Amino acid sequence: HHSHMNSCILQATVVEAPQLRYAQDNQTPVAEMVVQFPGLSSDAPARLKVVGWGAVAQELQDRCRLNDEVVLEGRLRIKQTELTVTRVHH
Amino acid sequence: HHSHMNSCILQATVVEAPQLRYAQDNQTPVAEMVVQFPGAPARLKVVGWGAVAQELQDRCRLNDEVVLEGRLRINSEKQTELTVTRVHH
Amino acid sequence: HHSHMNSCILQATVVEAPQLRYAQDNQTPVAEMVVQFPGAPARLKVVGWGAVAQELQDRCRLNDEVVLEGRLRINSEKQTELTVTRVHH
Amino acid sequence: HHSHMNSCILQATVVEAPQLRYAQDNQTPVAEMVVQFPGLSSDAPARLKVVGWGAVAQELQDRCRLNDEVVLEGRLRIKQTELTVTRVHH
Repeated sequence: HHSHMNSCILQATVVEAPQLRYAQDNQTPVAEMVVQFPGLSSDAPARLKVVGWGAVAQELQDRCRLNDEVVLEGRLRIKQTELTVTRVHH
Repeated sequence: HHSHMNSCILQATVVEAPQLRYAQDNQTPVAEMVVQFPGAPARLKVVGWGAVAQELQDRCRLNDEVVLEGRLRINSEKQTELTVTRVHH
Repeated sequence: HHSHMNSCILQATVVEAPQLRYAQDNQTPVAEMVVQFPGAPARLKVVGWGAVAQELQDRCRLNDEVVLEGRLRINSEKQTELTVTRVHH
Repeated sequence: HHSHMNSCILQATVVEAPQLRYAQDNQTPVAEMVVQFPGLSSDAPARLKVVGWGAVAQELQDRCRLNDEVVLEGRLRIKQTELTVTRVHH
C-alpha cells in the first residue's frame, strides 16, 4: 500500500505493443508498452511508457494491441516518466 | 471540456515555490512551480493558468504539502508537466 | 471550472439505456441512464448535459461496460447521481 | 484488491465528527463521519457518509474535526450511499 495519493487515469492509444518479461524473482510477470494521448492544446500528443506488474501485466499483453484505445488507472513514476498501471479498461 | 480523460491527482511537496508572470495574450496569468512526491523522490514541474495560476501564487510556498488535480502533459528532450486545474492546501 | 475537487471515475455496466430530451432553455440536450457497479451490485443514476448528453445517447446501450468520469451529486429522500463529464466505451 | 475502477476524490468539509468502533473481528478499527461538499450549481450542498477501515480509521478520528476542509480518496459504495476512504489529505 502507498501512503500518498497518486491517481492518474488516462485515455490513450497503444502505440508500442506490450512486451512481457519476468522480474528478478523469476515469478512476477511485468509488461511494458507505450501509449499516446492528446496534448492539452494540439501541443504535440504525448507518449508515455506504461508498466504493469502481476495479473495486470498478463491482461495488458493479452488484450492490448496497436491502435487500441484504452483507459488506464495507475500511479505516476519518474529521468524517465512512466505510469505504473493498476487497472485497464479495454 | 477536453476530448480525452486525463485526470492526475497527486499529493506532493513544494520544492520550488511558484513564480508568476503574464503570458502572450499579455492578460492571462501563468504560474510555475516544482513539487516532489514519493516513488528516490520524483520531481515534477507544475503549471497553472488564469485563476488557478493566481491561487498557486497566493497560497503555495516552499515545503507546503498539497493536493494537485490536473492533466498530464509531456512537452518537447522530453519534460513532464502537470497542468493544474485545482489545488488544495 | 468548479470551485472544489470532485472527481469520480467508475467502470460500470449500463442497466437502463440512455434517454434524451432538451432541457428548460429548450436548447441544451440532457441524457439520463442507470449503471451498475460491483460492491450486491450498486445501481447509480447517471446524467449528462450538452455535448456529452448526445455522446451518451449515441454510444451507450443496455449491457455496455463503460468508464465514466464526472462529479458526484446528491439531490433531494436523497438520491445519488453522477453528472458526467466524459465517457469511454 | 478490486477488479473495477472506482476512484472518487472529493474536497469536503467535516460536518459530523468521526466516531470509532471495532469491526466484528474486534481487531479492525472503523471510523465513520459525515462530510459536506458543494452542489454542482448552488443545487444544495451534498452530505455524504464517509467510512475508513484500519489505519485510515485511526487517522480520521485523530485528525478530522468539525469544519475541517479535507480531500478524500476512496471508492463509492451504495439504500445508503457512502465513500469508503483509502486516503485523506488534512
